[PDB]
Amino acid sequence: VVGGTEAQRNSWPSQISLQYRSGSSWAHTCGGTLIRQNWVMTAAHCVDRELTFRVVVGEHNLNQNNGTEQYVGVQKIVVHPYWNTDDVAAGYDIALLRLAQSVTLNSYVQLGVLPRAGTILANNSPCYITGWGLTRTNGQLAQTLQQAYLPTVDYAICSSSSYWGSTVKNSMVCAGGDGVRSGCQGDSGGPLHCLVNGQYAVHGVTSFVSRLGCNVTRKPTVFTRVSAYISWINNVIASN
Ligand code: NA
Repeated sequence: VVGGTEAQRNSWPSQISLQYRSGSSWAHTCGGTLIRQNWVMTAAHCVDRELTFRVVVGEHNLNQNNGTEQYVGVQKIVVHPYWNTDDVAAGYDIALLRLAQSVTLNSYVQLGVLPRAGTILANNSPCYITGWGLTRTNGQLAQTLQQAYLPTVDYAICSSSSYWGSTVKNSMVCAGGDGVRSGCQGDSGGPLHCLVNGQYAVHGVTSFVSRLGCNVTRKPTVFTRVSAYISWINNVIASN
C-alpha cells in the first residue's frame, strides 16, 4: 500500500498473509481474507506459481513476533475455472484456499463478512485497502499492516478512456486513483473493506494496478468484485 497508515492490530482481523516457502524461510506474496475458519479468499493470480503456500492469520508485523499469529498450510486451491493468467483484464481473479487446520477466532482472527450478491457501491463510497504490499512503486514490502482510504470509482468513470477504458469490467471494483494512495505489489489477493449500513464488508479482492506504477492518477486500484462471486464461493465451499 502506497500512501497508507499503519493499521491498528485489531482493525482488520480477516486480513491474512499468503506466503510461500523460500529456502529455509517463508516470504509474503499476497493478501487474502479469512471467510471460514478453514477457507481463505484470495486472487487467482497469487497462486499461479507452483509453490508451497501457507496462510498466516493474526499477523501484524511480518518481521516480528506479534504473539497472535496462527500459521497454517494450504491444503487445496480452487481457482475460478474461467481465470486466465495471461489475461487479468478478463476478470475472474479469485481463488479459494482450504486450510489444513481450522483457525481459532479471537480479536485478531475473524471471518470477513461479504456483501450480498449483486451489490454495487455508489461512486465515491468509503473504503480501505489493507496489506503488506510495497509502500512505493518499485519499493519494498511494509513490515506492519498498512491501510489506505480509497473511495470507489464507479464503472462508468473507471471504464472511461482516461481511466482504465476496456480493461475494467463490471465484475470489478475500482478504488482510489488519486496519485498518492494505492494498492501495490504484494497487496494482491487482500481485501477492500467498504463501510455500508454501519458495517464494513469485503467488497473487493485486490487484482491489479497500472504497469506504469502503483499510485498513478486516474489508474485506481482494481479489485475483483466479491458480490459477483457469492454463488461461486458458496458452491466451492459446499463441494469441498
Ligand atoms: Na508477526
